Amino acid sequence: PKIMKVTVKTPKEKEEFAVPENSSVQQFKEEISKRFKSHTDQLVLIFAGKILKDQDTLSQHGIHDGLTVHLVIKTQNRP
Repeated sequence: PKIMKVTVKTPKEKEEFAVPENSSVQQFKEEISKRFKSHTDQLVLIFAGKILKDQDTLSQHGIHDGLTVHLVIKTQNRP
């Protein structure tokens, strides 16, 4: 079993994290925040046309290995 590689497309760049498809949005955006040097509150994930909240899990939206989430970062001071 390989670990699930989730690509995150941001205004800044494009990254890819490794999660055991158990990491929901509340766990996943923490991995984003430390890497992009952003606050988790400044991170809003979007997929299927709707915003992924902490009640949302990436895996439930069909975001598995090779899929990409659309992130919008609102730090301003991290361009």
